[PDB]
Parts: sequence; structure tokens; C-alpha cells
Amino acid sequence: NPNYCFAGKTSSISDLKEVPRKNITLIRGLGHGAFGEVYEGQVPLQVAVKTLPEVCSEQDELDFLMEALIISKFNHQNIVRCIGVSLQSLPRFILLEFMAGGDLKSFLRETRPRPSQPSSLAMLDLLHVARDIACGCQYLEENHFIHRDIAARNCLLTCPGPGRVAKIGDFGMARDIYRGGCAMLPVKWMPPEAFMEGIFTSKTDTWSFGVLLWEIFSLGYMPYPSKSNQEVLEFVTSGGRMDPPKNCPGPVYRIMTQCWQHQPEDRPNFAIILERIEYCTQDPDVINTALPIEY
Ligand SMILES: C[C@H]1Oc2cc(cnc2N)-c2c(nn(C)c2C#N)CN(C)C(=O)c2ccc(F)cc21
Repeated sequence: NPNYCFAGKTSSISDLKEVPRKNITLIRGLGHGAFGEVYEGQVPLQVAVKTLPEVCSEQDELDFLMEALIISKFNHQNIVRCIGVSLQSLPRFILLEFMAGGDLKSFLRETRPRPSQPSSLAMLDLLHVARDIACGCQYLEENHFIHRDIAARNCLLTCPGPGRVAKIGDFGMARDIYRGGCAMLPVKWMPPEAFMEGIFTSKTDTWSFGVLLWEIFSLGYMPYPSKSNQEVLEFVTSGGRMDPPKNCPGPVYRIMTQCWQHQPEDRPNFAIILERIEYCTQDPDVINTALPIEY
């Protein structure tokens, strides 16, 4: 059975916390992917249940196992907790911290300020989400883990309302690479050396975080609007970068453009990104900036 190494320790399937199946109740579907369903569950501990299809390959099984190992080994407030697993019964379960706010992309789109609720969100809310995820990314960086797929679709929120905390909630790409196709690669989140050379470092995630920042401050738009993957690949390789999201303060856009420096050595590490995000939250002219209310 497969092993996983993180920090200075090596772990095994036998290390995962197995929860007896009889203690687990499924409540409702949470919007299931195209491979594996996700449910709200109870163990009365509230959890999210990620399932493995009983109709799957040998590699599917091992991928599912690896994901559990990866998430169970992290210990940070901005990475979702793994409650445990139920692997000895079928279909197999991974039990995660329940994040009632859902994924970040849907949240941003669903919670955009509107004529009905014109103050659903403010600039400081967006800066706090970005700070939360940057804090998770800094943890990964200082522990030498490369996520490879930092994007709003892979972040979750503890709740819809003001006290929300954002966390990285999916590690499927890092799992795939740890051991597929061109049209499935998230090229719109990738730096040139990543999609040209297949070189990944912590500065890979820095670039992707810049794109996440744009997703956040655009309130859930798809990156490079109207551009296809190949067009973006050629655009970015030639020095092209996204314009500021609508109403985006200059100090915030400046963080994005630094994350997108062509040379990875010219891009900030996450300690520096965090310092700059914090300076934005202190600037009244940033946080007093009104977000666009779409009619
Ligand atoms: C594995 C899954 O985890 C959770 C999903 C949810 C809550 N808590 C956890 N742990 C969730 C979602 N939507 N809604 C309405 C809820 C609720 N309540 C998002 N979703 C369907 C996903 O598949 C998904 C997407 C991204 C990601 F990073 C992890 C996940």
C-alpha cells in the first residue's frame, strides 16, 4: 500500500482515521462532480463526504487514497481539515470539514452586490479572503508543498456571512502529479515555465495566486474573458497580462502584476504577498472603494 511523505514524516493508509460506516449519515447532495459525489453528512459532527465511485479503475482508487493522505497531513487553519475516512466499506468516503459557504467561485458569483443587496460584499471582504488563502499558500510554501492548481474553484468558505474564513479545499492536481490531457490543464492559471517546460516551483503557485486575486476582485469572472486556452498561452508567453478587474484599486492590481512577472525569481514569495495584502487593508482609499453593483 502507497506511502506519502510530508514535512519530515512518512505516513501510510494505516495512519488514516477510519470512521465506522454505521456512524455516518448522508443528508443531502452538495452538487456532485462528474467523478464522485459530495454530500453533507453527520458522524453530532457535521461533515462533507467525498465519495469514490464503485465503478472506477485501480488508479482511481490510489488517487483517492493519496488525496486522503495529503489532506490528513496538513495542520493549518486555512486548509480544510480531514475528519477521517471510511475506506473499508463501499462506496469509499473521505470526510472533510464542512464548509457551508461553498466554493469561492460560486460564492463570488452568487453574492455579487446587486440592486437587491447592494452591500452584500465590500472591498475588505475580498481582501480578507485573499489574505486567508495567501496564508494557506505560505504554509504550503514553507513546507515545500507545491499545489499546482490554486484557483477559486478549489477554495471553500466556512460560511456565507461576515465571519467567513477561506481555505484551500482541493488537492487533486498535486495528487495526480505525486503519483490527464492538454485540454484539462488549467493553463489560464499557469506561468510560462509551467506550461512550456513543465517546471513547477513555489513561484508556480505565486503566479496562480495572482490569477486567483483577479478572480476574487472581478467577483468570479473567468480569467482572460473571451480567450481560449491556446490564445492565453500565446498571449501570456508574449508578455500579455490581464487588465485590472472593474473598480480594482491600484495597490491590489500591483500585487497581481508582481505575481505575474515573467521570471519566477522576480516574483514575490508568499510572505511578501501577505505583507502587501495587509498594507492594502490599512489603506482607506483601498477599502473605501465601492465594488460594482451589476444591474
Ligand atoms: C470536496 C468538496 O468539499 C466541500 C464542499 C462544500 C462544503 N464543504 C466541503 N468540505 C460545498 C460545495 N458547494 N456547497 C454548496 C457546499 C456546501 N455546503 C462545493 N463542492 C460541491 C465541491 O465538490 C468542492 C469544491 C471545491 C473544493 F475545494 C472542495 C469541495
